[PDB]
Amino acid sequence: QIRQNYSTEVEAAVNRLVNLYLRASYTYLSLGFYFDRDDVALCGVCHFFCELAEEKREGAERLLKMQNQRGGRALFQDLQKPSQDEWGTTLDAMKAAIVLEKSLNQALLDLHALGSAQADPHLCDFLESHFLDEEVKLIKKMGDHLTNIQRLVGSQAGLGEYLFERLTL
Amino acid sequence: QIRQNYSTEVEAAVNRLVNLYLRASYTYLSLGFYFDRDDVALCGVCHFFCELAEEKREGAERLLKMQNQRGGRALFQDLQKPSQDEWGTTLDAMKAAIVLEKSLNQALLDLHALGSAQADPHLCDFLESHFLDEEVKLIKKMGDHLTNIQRLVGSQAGLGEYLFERLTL
Amino acid sequence: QIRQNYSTEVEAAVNRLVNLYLRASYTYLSLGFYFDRDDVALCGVCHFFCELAEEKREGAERLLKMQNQRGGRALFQDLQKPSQDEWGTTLDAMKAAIVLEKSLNQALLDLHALGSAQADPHLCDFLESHFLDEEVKLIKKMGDHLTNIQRLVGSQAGLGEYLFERLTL
Amino acid sequence: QIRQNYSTEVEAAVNRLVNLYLRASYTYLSLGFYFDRDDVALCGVCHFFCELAEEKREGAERLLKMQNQRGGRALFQDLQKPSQDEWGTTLDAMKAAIVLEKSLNQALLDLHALGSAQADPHLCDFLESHFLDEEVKLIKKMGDHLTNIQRLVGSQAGLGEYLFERLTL
Ligand SMILES: [Au+]
Ligand SMILES: [Au+]
Ligand SMILES: [Au+]
Ligand SMILES: [Au+]
Ligand SMILES: [Au+]
Ligand SMILES: [Au+]
Ligand SMILES: [Au+]
Ligand SMILES: [Au+]
Ligand SMILES: [Au+]
Ligand SMILES: [Au+]
Ligand SMILES: [Au+]
Ligand SMILES: [Au+]
Ligand SMILES: [Au+]
Ligand SMILES: [Au+]
Ligand SMILES: [Au+]
Ligand SMILES: [Au+]
Ligand SMILES: [Au+]
Ligand SMILES: [Au+]
Ligand SMILES: [Au+]
Ligand SMILES: [Au+]
Ligand SMILES: [Au+]
Ligand SMILES: [Au+]
Ligand SMILES: [Au+]
Ligand SMILES: [Au+]
Ligand SMILES: [Au+]
Ligand SMILES: [Au+]
Ligand SMILES: [Au+]
Ligand SMILES: [Au+]
Ligand SMILES: [Au+]
Ligand SMILES: [Au+]
Ligand SMILES: [Au+]
Ligand SMILES: [Au+]
Ligand SMILES: [Au+]
Ligand SMILES: [Au+]
Ligand SMILES: [Au+]
Ligand SMILES: [Au+]
Ligand SMILES: [Au+]
Ligand SMILES: [Au+]
Ligand SMILES: [Au+]
Ligand SMILES: [Au+]
Repeated sequence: QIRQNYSTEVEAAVNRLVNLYLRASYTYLSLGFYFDRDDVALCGVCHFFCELAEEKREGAERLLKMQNQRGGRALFQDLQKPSQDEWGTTLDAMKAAIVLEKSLNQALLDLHALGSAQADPHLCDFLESHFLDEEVKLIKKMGDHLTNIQRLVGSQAGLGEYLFERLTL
Repeated sequence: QIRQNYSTEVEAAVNRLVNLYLRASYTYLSLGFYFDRDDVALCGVCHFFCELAEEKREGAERLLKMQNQRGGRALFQDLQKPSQDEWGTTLDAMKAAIVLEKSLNQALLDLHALGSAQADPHLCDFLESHFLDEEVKLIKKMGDHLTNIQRLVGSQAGLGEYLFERLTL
Repeated sequence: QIRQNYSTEVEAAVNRLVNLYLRASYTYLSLGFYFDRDDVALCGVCHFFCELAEEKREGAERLLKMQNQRGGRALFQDLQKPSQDEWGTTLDAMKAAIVLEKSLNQALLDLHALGSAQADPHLCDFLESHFLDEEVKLIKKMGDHLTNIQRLVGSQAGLGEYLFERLTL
Repeated sequence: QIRQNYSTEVEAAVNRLVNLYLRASYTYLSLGFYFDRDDVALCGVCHFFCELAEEKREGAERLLKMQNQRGGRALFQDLQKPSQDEWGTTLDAMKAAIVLEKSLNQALLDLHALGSAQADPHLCDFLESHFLDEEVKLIKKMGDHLTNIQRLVGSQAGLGEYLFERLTL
């Protein structure tokens, strides 16, 4: 028995956070392939979301690895399908991405608060080292992208959307 | 005692010019971080101003080194905070930069005139070699940037501001 | 809007800590050039303080970068001139440096305490990763230097001050 | 006839400055060999003065080359023997060196003033580029050395003189 100072509440919440990361991954997969549609055709947007799908999956895998290291038991649930089948414009897609990220970030912070109430400093090191800083960086990048996309809407929206994909993504 | 042909008036004016260079450096620091804001998000503008902050600091350090070489005494004053907290558009920011540069250039020229009236040819060599030519080059570059920014304003200002940052900076 | 779990109190305190780092940087600049005076002439002491000026500036820049990442707004104040124009002996200068460092360290710890009361684990990761350990290391080094400088004072102070600069710095 | 805008007064003064540089060179030669005496035996001091002898000779040669370039006629006088046969301590020797340098520097400045009164901008470029900055640097270095030598005198003069030669020169 390896398990030590690892509460059942943390264990459960780690499994939920794994589910949220895989759901996010799945969302990004759907975002990526939407932008690869012949009638959408924004290669850079596709590559941005595909890369995020992978990062989110890796996140989940690190949580699972940590679950096992602490002697908790990974439990998997259904992955709920993404919230939309079609994601609109690059602007709409980037808004939906940042609301998704803010929800993951909130779940990370709820998990940190739970680890403080439970006195679980390994969990706290774990989240700090691999999640908190990265999520903040990602959200700042998405904010930056959103400000440039918005700046490019104005009167010529198609033009702005093309330029952004070519010169930023 | 090393001091030779170095007037108290030059000495004072060198300390003031050091203060002006560090103030300029501090202005550029504030300009750079304004453009790094998530709601401004113009990476190239940030990098242009950050680089200038550093060049201005180096300027100040060279003046200090020269002060010591002539046997004057460096005296430091408060660095006054930059003239604005938010710098508006890239156009506004580049105008404010060039007025700042013109003020440094005028201070350089007042110092040269003072060195001529005092018969201080080392000071004159010093300013010529490291300051006068560089300030002229920088101001010409900023003028060029300002003309391209203005050319890009027209009807689609957001578009122009994005393009300038991507294709020039 | 990227800002999430980032209090106005943390935001303010980050801006103040930036000011303290830049002030420290400016102090070290003045310490460095004092030791470069022809009538002081302690090259190693100059290089030690110059390097510190740079580290302190970098500190400030990292805080600013973090401010932007969390969606706070950087606000700059006057940089107050250093507490002295002439810094006495290497011993006096190293004492003044360590009191300065202890004040920065205290400000770092007040900021950590504020981040705990506000439940801001990103801020806590941030300070731990880049500031707390480094400040402790620096202070230990300065303590070591101070003990060797003091050991060298005794009867022949000029000799001790020369040796320290040649064989340690 | 190449000569253009080159006064007879500048020409004469260039020949005198050549004589001063060669005299200085000769002084340094004598300083160097004094420190190589078996009863003085300060290798680093010898190497410092030997190097200066060479720099001063090079100075003279550059002046001669410039004399010819402007179509003036080099005229050589006796080189007066150095002011002393024995140079005392490293402290005494470094004082005598800096008075010598200050005299060369004054002659450089008198020549610049003469070139301004004569409207001879080539002469002014010439002195600025190769002489003024270098003489200031050298004098600052000698001042630094003098401050460290003085710091090392105190009670144990022999010790201080040995250490300076080993750890600085
Ligand atoms: Au894709
Ligand atoms: Au793709
Ligand atoms: Au993909
Ligand atoms: Au935590
Ligand atoms: Au904890
Ligand atoms: Au914690
Ligand atoms: Au913790
Ligand atoms: Au984004
Ligand atoms: Au995006
Ligand atoms: Au990107
Ligand atoms: Au920047
Ligand atoms: Au930047
Ligand atoms: Au920067
Ligand atoms: Au001048
Ligand atoms: Au002049
Ligand atoms: Au001049
Ligand atoms: Au001149
Ligand atoms: Au510019
Ligand atoms: Au510009
Ligand atoms: Au540029
Ligand atoms: Au320094
Ligand atoms: Au230095
Ligand atoms: Au420095
Ligand atoms: Au904390
Ligand atoms: Au905390
Ligand atoms: Au904490
Ligand atoms: Au913590
Ligand atoms: Au220290
Ligand atoms: Au020290
Ligand atoms: Au050290
Ligand atoms: Au020699
Ligand atoms: Au020698
Ligand atoms: Au020799
Ligand atoms: Au001249
Ligand atoms: Au002239
Ligand atoms: Au001149
Ligand atoms: Au001139
Ligand atoms: Au010397
Ligand atoms: Au010397
Ligand atoms: Au030397």
